[PDB]
Amino acid sequence: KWLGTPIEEMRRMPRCGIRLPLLRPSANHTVTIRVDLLRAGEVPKPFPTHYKDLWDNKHVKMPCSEQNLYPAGSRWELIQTALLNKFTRPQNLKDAILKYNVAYSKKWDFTALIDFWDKVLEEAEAQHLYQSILPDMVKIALCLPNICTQPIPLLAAAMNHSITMSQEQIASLLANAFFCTFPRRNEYSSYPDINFNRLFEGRSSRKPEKLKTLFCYFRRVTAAAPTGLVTFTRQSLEDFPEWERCEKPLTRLHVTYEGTIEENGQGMLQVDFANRFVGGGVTSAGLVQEEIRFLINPELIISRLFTEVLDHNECLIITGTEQYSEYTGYAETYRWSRSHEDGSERDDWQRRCTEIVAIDALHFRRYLDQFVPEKMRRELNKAYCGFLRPGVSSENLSAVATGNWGCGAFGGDARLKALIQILAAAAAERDVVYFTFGDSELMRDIYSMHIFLTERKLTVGDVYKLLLRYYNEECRNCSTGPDIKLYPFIYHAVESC
Ligand SMILES: Cn1c(=O)c2c(ncn2Cc2ccc(CC3C(=O)NC(=O)NC3=O)cc2)n(C)c1=O
Repeated sequence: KWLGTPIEEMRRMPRCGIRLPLLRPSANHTVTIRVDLLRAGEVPKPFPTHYKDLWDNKHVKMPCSEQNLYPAGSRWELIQTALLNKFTRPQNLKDAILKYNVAYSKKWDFTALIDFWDKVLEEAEAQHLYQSILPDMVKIALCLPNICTQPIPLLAAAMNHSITMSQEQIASLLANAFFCTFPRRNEYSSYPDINFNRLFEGRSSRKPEKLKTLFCYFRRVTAAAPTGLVTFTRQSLEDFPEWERCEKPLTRLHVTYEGTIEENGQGMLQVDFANRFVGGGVTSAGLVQEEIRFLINPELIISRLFTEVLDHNECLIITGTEQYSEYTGYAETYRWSRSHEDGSERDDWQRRCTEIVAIDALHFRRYLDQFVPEKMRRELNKAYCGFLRPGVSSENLSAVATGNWGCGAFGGDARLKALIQILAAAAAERDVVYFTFGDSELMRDIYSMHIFLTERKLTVGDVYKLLLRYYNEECRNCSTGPDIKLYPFIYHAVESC
């Protein structure tokens, strides 16, 4: 069921972790809670004590700002009046949300919300939804100015910057996104959507499963406030390796066709197969790896409030999100299963020991395009950025938990992408744990190539130069896919030398 290094020999957080420094705000680290009062098992206290507002192009525009206006009245006062009404039928909730979104009263479809409430839920489940969950969501949404008291900077392009906030603050913000209260988000063309209006549209059979997953989270965090923190870090590198000259050896590999990144990769650097707009279609139509992870760990979704579209040299690293739901299936078969009791330990900043990196692979309209050297180097550098932790010893780096990044809809070749990730992890001095989700032949193929290359002592540079040879000798002048596939080429090239 698995091959390579036993997964028990791979490094995992928290045990491999370095001692964290004292949490403190700085020019490159926004911290929205009182660090002097951070205590295990206690709800973090916001800093500052009273709400402070910034309404500009460098920060989130909060719905509770005095500058949030509507024809001139306070839009926040209007939001409060709209949402503080009894809901008893789904049209009530549609009408409430549109009271402060009048310009979208014809554009925004709520069919999936109406159908979930009227045509999917049983009567008692609907009753719990509108008598308990929705009012509790309103109340934490309207509590926003007492909870998120500090302006949140945008993580804009080329910024190296972290935001550390409480799970409770994220809950209040996500409740606002659900009720579609974020102004000017319906100057943000380079940011993902944040308001949930596209979750309410259409008749996809997966919308009830998305809604069940999110309401599971909203029921949990409004019933009992979570006590931990989450860190969002935008990382962009200015210097990338000279891959052809890299003399580093390959690291260890565990590869398996069973298990999942989230369950079996606990304490490891977990890859999110991201869209450059992070989260992809989580609050619209998509439901593959990235969207599933954003639904079962919804605190990931708030990255869309403040994370600008990723450039080629950038990633987003999120530490501390909690798993609230279990699921079955994938894509068209995804179903919400039950609530999840996250058993991850917390670090000395009270963050769950769960580290997720969003890295976006390229979309290849034509299969052979991905073997062009600039396109291979692009993917190597993206993965490297996602894996590198500058100034951390290899002993304190967990293994990378990943799989067929960019394959499927984006057209990536699984065997090439496996090799690219292996090279990037080697250069970042991390081991690899690779999940092939049922593809046992791919498991065997990746293991066999990895052991071949390691037993022959080939460096990262040795391998990269073979990839260039493959392009130049089998791809560049190809007429049709090439006659010879990548791994057969590599075997023949190395063995004949
Ligand atoms: C990353 N990862 C997986 O690869 C995975 C998985 N469970 C099964 N698989 C394998 C797999 C791969 C491709 C498709 C096709 C496809 C579709 O049929 N319909 C769409 O809409 N999109 C699509 O890509 C389905 C299934 N889990 C939990 C996971 O995390």
